[PDB]
Amino acid sequence: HSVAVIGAPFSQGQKRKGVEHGPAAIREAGLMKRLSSLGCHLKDFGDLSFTPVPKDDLYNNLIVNPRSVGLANQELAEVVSRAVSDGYSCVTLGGDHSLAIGTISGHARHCPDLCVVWVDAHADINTPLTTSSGNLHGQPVSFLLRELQDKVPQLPGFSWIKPCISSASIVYIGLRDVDPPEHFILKNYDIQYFSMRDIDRLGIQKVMERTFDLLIGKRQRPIHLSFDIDAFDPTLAPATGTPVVGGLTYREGMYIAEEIHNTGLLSALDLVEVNPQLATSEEEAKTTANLAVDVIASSFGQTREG
Amino acid sequence: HSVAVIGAPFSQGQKRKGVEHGPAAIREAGLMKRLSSLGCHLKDFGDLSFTPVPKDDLYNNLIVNPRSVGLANQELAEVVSRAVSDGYSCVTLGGDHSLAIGTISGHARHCPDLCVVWVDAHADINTPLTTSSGNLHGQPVSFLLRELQDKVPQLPGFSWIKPCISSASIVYIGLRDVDPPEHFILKNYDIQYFSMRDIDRLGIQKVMERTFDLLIGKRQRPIHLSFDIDAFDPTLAPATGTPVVGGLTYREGMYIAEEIHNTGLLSALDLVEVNPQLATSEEEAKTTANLAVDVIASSFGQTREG
Amino acid sequence: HSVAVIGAPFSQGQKRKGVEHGPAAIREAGLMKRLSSLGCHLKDFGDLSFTPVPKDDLYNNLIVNPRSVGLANQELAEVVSRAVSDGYSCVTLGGDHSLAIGTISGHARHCPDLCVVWVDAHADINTPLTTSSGNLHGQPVSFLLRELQDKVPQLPGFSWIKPCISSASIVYIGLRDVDPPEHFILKNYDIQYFSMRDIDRLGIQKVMERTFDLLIGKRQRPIHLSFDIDAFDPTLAPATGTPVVGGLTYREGMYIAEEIHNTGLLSALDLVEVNPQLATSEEEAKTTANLAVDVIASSFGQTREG
Ligand SMILES: N[C@@]1(C(=O)O)CNC[C@@H]1CCC[B-](O)(O)O
Ligand SMILES: N[C@@]1(C(=O)O)CNC[C@@H]1CCC[B-](O)(O)O
Ligand SMILES: N[C@@]1(C(=O)O)CNC[C@@H]1CCC[B-](O)(O)O
Ligand SMILES: [Mn+2]
Ligand SMILES: [Mn+2]
Ligand SMILES: [Mn+2]
Ligand SMILES: [Mn+2]
Ligand SMILES: [Mn+2]
Ligand SMILES: [Mn+2]
Repeated sequence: HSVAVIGAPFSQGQKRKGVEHGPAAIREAGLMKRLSSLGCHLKDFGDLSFTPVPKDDLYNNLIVNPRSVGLANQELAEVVSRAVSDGYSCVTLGGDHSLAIGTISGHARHCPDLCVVWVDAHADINTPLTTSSGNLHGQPVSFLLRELQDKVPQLPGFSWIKPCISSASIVYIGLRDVDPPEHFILKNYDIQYFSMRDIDRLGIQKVMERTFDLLIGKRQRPIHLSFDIDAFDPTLAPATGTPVVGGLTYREGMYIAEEIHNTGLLSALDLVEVNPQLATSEEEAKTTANLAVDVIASSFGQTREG
Repeated sequence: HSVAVIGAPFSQGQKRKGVEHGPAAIREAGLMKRLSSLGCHLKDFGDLSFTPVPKDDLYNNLIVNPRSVGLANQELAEVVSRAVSDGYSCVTLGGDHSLAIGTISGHARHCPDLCVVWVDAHADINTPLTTSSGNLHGQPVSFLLRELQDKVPQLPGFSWIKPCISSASIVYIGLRDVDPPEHFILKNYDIQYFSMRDIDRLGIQKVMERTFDLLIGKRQRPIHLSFDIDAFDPTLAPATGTPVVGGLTYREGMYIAEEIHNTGLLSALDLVEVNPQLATSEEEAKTTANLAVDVIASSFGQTREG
Repeated sequence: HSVAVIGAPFSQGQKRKGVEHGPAAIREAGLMKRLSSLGCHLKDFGDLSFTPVPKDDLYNNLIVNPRSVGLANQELAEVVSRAVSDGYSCVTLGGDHSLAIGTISGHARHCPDLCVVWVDAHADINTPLTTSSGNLHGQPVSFLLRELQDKVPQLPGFSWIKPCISSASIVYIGLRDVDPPEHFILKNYDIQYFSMRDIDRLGIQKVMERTFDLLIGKRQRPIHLSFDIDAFDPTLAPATGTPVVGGLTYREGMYIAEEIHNTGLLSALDLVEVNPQLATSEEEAKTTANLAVDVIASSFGQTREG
């Protein structure tokens, strides 16, 4: 069993400095030794260096860094595609969540029937026409879903992106901070999600059961786990850019990762939005990074009963 | 779709200074804008000034400030009754919980078939003969329940009170610090409650289902939500006079408010016992006040899924 | 009902200084008054002074203080046996968990059909041949289970110990940090346990129901509750030697204890591994001690509804 680890130190999907140090923080929290201990054969691609784009002016006087986000994701997609083709499950360390454009596009290149479990406080599904921030880390899903493309204009640097995945092939877990246009999109296209309220009602066990029934109930499919650290309650993951009270507990996050592992289908994992500079203390940064490692390790078989 | 906001900066139901700054603290945490954003048409009555009573000696060498508490609640009931009479859902910001004598009396004056959801670590149902503290914020329910009245002596300043609500019309949620005579009262009058232990067993979804079955399962009734901030765990609401370990989580609190909103029957709400002076830090004070705003906003339609 | 309280200030089942002050910390947090208030008639045995053993060299160049742990547990077992013989429910305050060798042996002497509820982040079931630490507080169960005795070598100071419990007669709750050889032992001898993951799935009410079904579903048996304070999440019980993230909540711990009390069969209880010196602050030490008192008190009838 082989795992590729890719550092994607990208910050231009949003405006807060420091998320580009996420990959180093996660590495320094002991990721590689944790993965080896589970028996993973590891290939470390290091931290990628993304080609900058000169004069990357705002798109439509609103969307920030469109060409840089587009080119960095193009280059990342190529690495992910290559790594999956050589048989690695792909761990990508962010960096802001706009990198999912690249990891999912690269993943889907030769696994077009993949499915997506998006663990996040946010739906990240604004389009360039609905985003009120202009930050591409809050729009990545809009570029990936086939049903949405008549409503998604073409951004400079984005022409290489072919929407691959159907709206029936992504399930959200942990939502609690959704813009009204995103809520409209989720309803209008019948995208399935389990908000914190649904977890409050159902419990995380039934949530995972219904997630896998929706996605792999009829056939086995490679799973793409896109895990935004801010799905966890801010008391557990303070060092992140958009913290929202009322998040997953530690045990709930582990349970999600455990069930991901238990399918046997995990093919790529994003761990994004760890920003150590937003911690008010070194300890706050380290617990956030330590939590990111716990998620990744549990997703590749670390158990709580030994 | 109209909401009145009444500040009741009362502290004489108990002995700790500062709870009279609850209303200002909750307002400064952004309450009015949050209510407006939901579509509430707002009438702000400001903070009331209550008439002092000269020589308000202890009653029976035990009950403190009886006439002041009686008169303040008489005046508050007057304001609540006119606001409900003019079509407003009434939000009253405390202040100690003795002001529920006034808000429920004033509410019932216009809506006599109301029912009460009392969210609290405490039962607040001591009578003047069972209280061991003498503080009227630990007795408000005893003055309101019709079946208890033969055991409730008449206090100076209380003769205006018409206790007509039945013991079958109030349900408690969150109990975990109950005096032995309060436990006797709850059992002897078959008053229904969901303690923290019941929530542990049933889960908050079934707690709310069973609460509404008891109160509105036979007919629609206006709902009075009386919410003591100390129902929440002290880690979440530290700035309060009688914190008790092992309380509601944030998510459980939001879920209660959400189900209150979902009935469509919320007619008045109390948010009581925020005392910002008991915070050990400005952070603890603001967290408690922000939590209070979250409870109120969720009770009037704020969702976690947008 | 009569309760004996035995301080067992023992630290040589492990290497960290200060767990011998656990009994004094728990007493200072009000234990005796809490138990009296529940109506329990109290016999206080004080803190035992265990006989030292000169030249207590490592066994097999690994196992630390074997003769001291053997002899202290022999002396403790004698005291527990006498107290249980005299009709006391036995509360033993630790001290590290190697003292369960003594309390369970003494308890089993008069009550051979006793069953064991072991509440703990750890399984404590390494043998002298599987421990990687050499610390006897991580091995006590191996000396007590009949089915394991052909694989447990005899230690200096241990020859008095007769395995008294069958592997069907112990249930674990709270496991989350299990060594591979312990996991093998648990599965190979079909020892029943509820890990944190099981609690996440079932909820603590179902966990307790199944616990008692396994243990006393056929017949009434005296219950021995061996409660390692590190079963609780470290945010709640920080002053302990091997804290593990993702533990019991406060409410779950109270619920376990309440259900223990509700059987009416509690005959002895260990409250072990409070180490006040590992607190980074006086408050951290006191919160841990207060929690220990809450466990013991709820195990003997303290309720959350009064
Ligand atoms: N909907 C928002 C947006 O900007 O589109 C409005 N504010 C935050 C949220 C984006 C969160 C980005 B994520 O952290 O989840 O990668
Ligand atoms: N039962 C008590 C009483 O004084 O009657 C004994 N101690 C506090 C409790 C009252 C709590 C008042 B509430 O905060 O719930 O408004
Ligand atoms: N399995 C271990 C061992 O040393 O055997 C490895 N690390 C700690 C654990 C013992 C915990 C002892 B307890 O605290 O539960 O009394
Ligand atoms: Mn997010
Ligand atoms: Mn995201
Ligand atoms: Mn209260
Ligand atoms: Mn109250
Ligand atoms: Mn132990
Ligand atoms: Mn332990």
